[PDB]
Amino acid sequence: SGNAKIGHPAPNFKATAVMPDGQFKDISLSDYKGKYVVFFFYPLDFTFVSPTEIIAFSDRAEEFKKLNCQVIGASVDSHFSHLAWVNTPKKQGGLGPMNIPLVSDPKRTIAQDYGVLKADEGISFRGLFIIDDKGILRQITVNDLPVGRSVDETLRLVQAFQFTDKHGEVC
Amino acid sequence: GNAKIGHPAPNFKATAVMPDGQFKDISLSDYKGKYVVFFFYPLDFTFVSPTEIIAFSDRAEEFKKLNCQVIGASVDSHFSHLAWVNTPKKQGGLGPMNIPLVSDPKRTIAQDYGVLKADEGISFRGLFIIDDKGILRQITVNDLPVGRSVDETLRLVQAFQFTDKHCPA
Ligand SMILES: *C1=C2C(=CC(=O)C(O)=C2C)[C@]2(C)CC[C@@]3(C)[C@@H]4C[C@](C)(NC(=O)N[C@@H](CC)C(=O)O)CC[C@]4(C)CC[C@]3(C)C2=C1
Repeated sequence: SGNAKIGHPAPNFKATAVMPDGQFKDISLSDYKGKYVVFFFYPLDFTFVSPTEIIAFSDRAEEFKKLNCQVIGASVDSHFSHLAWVNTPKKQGGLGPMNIPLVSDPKRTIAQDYGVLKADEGISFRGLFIIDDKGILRQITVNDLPVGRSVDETLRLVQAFQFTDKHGEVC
Repeated sequence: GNAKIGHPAPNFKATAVMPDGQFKDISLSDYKGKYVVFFFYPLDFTFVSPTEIIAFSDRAEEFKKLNCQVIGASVDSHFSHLAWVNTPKKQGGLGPMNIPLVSDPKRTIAQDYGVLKADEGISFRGLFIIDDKGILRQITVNDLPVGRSVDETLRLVQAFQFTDKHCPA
């Protein structure tokens, strides 16, 4: 199930995020019209594989910015939980300061809209979605919980979609 | 469709063109006990798909080392698949294959895996990693213009196998 379909508008959302400046902020996917978006879910805060993924995307956010691409992470934890994790230094097992926003999905409706809810557990799988600058979903990636994602592979995909966007442009 | 992470991957029985060039009816369940990479491509005689098919075929031994069977699939007929296999690579053909290519002419396999492009009766570039028990572990779906990476697929297969395992010495 879910409503994430290739070639269709990616499901919009409006949710509280912890922004890179460390403050909250209600943001919507539609805020990022005109930019590509990498939108990725992770199961929950304060775990072992997820911080390595989050820090990798945050550390390399400049490479996405050079592609006019916004990276957004998300999980079902509360926005206070996200902020606590950001405020915990990397040296102590936290995220430390972030270059990307982290969305809170406490009612699980965004995870359900993207088809990545592990219903038996109330957490999301490791879903990653590439959305173009028109808001159209271009790529779906979902990993079972034990195996993380690759920033290199994500950049390869974003670059490839932008390259092919140039043949016979819809106008 | 019915492809859900953590659930049995949808079975199928379909005619494939096999590496030896002959047609055989195969099923996903034929490969229980091994990991499976099952990937869809839109149509034969296209220009992005042959790069992927040839790469998976060329590197099939790297999947064999991981006890992993690679299977490709498209809605085109198995006769079309073999015609492309038999076309010289010099003329844009696939050349001899190390992997089977499944034919999905009824579109039911693509629908079961949730990768049918409904307005155009062909599959998106869906790729599915299925473990040795038949459970779906990974979903990858690309829009038509953008191909997949064998390196990334190998990384994922190996990582699922490692985490499946973890002597307490
Ligand atoms: C190409 C197309 C457009 C829509 C469409 O359906 C189609 O098939 C093609 C090939 C758009 C996206 C529509 C908006 C355009 C034309 C935009 C707008 C404007 C004001 N021109 C028009 O709206 N033309 C309409 C109405 C007179 C028409 O009937 O042709 C100025 C041109 C401009 C800015 C640029 C192109 C496009 C974005 C466009 C192109």
